[PDB]
Amino acid sequence: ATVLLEVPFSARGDRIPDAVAELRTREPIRKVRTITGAEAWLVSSYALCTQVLEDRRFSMKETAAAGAPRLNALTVPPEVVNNMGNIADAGLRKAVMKAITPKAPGLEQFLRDTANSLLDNLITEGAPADLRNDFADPLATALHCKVLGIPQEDGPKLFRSLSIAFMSSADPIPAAKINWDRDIEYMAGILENPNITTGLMGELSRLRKDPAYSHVSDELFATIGVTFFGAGVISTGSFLTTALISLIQRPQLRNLLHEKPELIPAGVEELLRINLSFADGLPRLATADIQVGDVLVRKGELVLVLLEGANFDPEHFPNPGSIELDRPNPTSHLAFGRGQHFCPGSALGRRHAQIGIEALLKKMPGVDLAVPIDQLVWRTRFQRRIPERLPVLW
Ligand code: HEC
Ligand SMILES: Brc1ccc2[nH]cc(CCc3ccnc(N4CCOCC4)n3)c2c1
Ligand SMILES: [Cl-]
Ligand SMILES: [Cl-]
Repeated sequence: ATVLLEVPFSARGDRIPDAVAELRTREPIRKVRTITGAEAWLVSSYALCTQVLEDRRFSMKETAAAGAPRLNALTVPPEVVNNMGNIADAGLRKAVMKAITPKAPGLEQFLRDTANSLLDNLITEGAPADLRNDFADPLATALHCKVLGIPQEDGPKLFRSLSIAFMSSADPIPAAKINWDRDIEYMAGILENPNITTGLMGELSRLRKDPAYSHVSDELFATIGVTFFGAGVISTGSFLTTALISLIQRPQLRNLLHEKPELIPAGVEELLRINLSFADGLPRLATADIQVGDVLVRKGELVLVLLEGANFDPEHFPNPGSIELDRPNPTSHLAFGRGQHFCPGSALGRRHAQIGIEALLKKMPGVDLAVPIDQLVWRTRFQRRIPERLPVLW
C-alpha cells in the first residue's frame, strides 16, 4: 500500500527532480497531499497552469476561507491574502505600482552602487564569500528600503522577520504574529514620520492626508508597507541567489555574459524561466466545478499551480533545461505568475537581478562555488527554495 503523493517534492533549488517531467507526461493534473494533510490538485503542464491562472474562478482570496483545504497555515491575517484586491478597492493600485517600478531617477544607480560596495567588501575580506547572506539578500534589502523611502538602517530588522514570515508550515506560527504586529507598528510610525517623503511610503503618506483617501484605513496603508517589503525582499533575494548558482554552474554562459553584458537581460529572462525559487505550487481555491484536463475540479477544492511544471514544459520551451538566449517566446514563462495576480514587482525584480549579475561578473569574473554543490543546505518548509549559505571563491 502506497500513500498519496506528497508535496512539495524536493526543497533543492539547484535541480528539478526528474519526477516533474514524468508527472507532466502522465498526469498533468494529479491529486496530492499537502503538509497540512489536505488533498489538492497539482497542475504541472504549461497549458493547464495557464488555464488555472487565467480563470478567476480559481480564487486566490478564497484560499483564506475558514475550513478550506490548506497548502499551509496563514502567516498573516486572512484579509491580507486579498492584499492586492484591497489595494485596488482603495484606489491605490496605480500609485503603488508606479512607486515600485525601477524607473525612479537615481534608483538604478543606487542599485549599482550598492552591489559594487557589497562586492568590494567581500573582495577586501577575501574568499570564501557568502553570496546569499552577504550579497543577494542585503542587495534586496537595500533596494526595498530605497523603494519604500525608509531608512536603510531599518532594513535589517524588517528583514529578520522573513525567515519566519515566509514559512510554509502545517500549523500557525506564533512568532509570525509577533513579528507581523511589530512590523505593522513600524510602518504605521513611518506614515506619521514627517521625514518620510519619498518612495512608496512617502507617497502613501501624502495620499493618506488627501481628501480622496480619507476613508482608507490606516491599517491598509501600514499593511502595504509590510507586505511589499517582505514579498519583494524575499522574492528578489531568493531569485538572485538561485540564479547565481545557475550561472556559476555554467562557466561558458558566465563568460559570455561577462564579455557581452548587453545579453544580461536575455540571460536573466532565461534564469527566471528555469528558476526553482518558489517552493510550492501557487494555491487557488475552486469557486465552481471546472474541467481542467481530465479532472473535473469541484467547488471548494485546492489547486496548486507548479511554476516549474509550466516553465520546464518541452511542449512550450523546447530543450527546457537549457539556457538559450534566442528563444522566440522568452518572456512567456510563468516566473511572475499570470492573469489577475501577475506580479506587480516584475520589472523591479528583473532589474535587481540584472544589476546584481552585471556587478558580480565585473568584480568577480572568476566566480565559482567554494564547496561541492551537494554541500549547500536547502531551507525546508519555506515558501522559497534557498541555500542557507552560498560559499564562493573567485
Ligand atoms: C516590491 C514588490 C515585489 C517584488 C520586487 C516582487 N514581487 Fe512578486 N508579487 C508581489 C505581490 C505584492 C504579489 C501579489 C499580487 C496579487 O496578488 O495580485 C506578487 C505576486 C507574485 C507571483 C504570483 C503569485 C500568485 O499566486 O499568482 C509570483 C509567481 C511572483 N510574485 C514572483 C516574483 C518573483 C520571481 C520576483 C523577483 C524575481 C518577484 N515576485 C518580485 C510583490 C513583489
Ligand atoms: Br502580496 C503578499 C505579500 C506579503 C505577504 N505575506 C503573507 C501573505 C499572504 C499569503 C500569500 C497569498 C498569496 N500570495 C502571496 N504572495 C506573497 C509571495 O509572493 C507571491 C504572492 N502570499 C502575503 C501576501
Ligand atoms: Cl472565512
Ligand atoms: Cl537611509
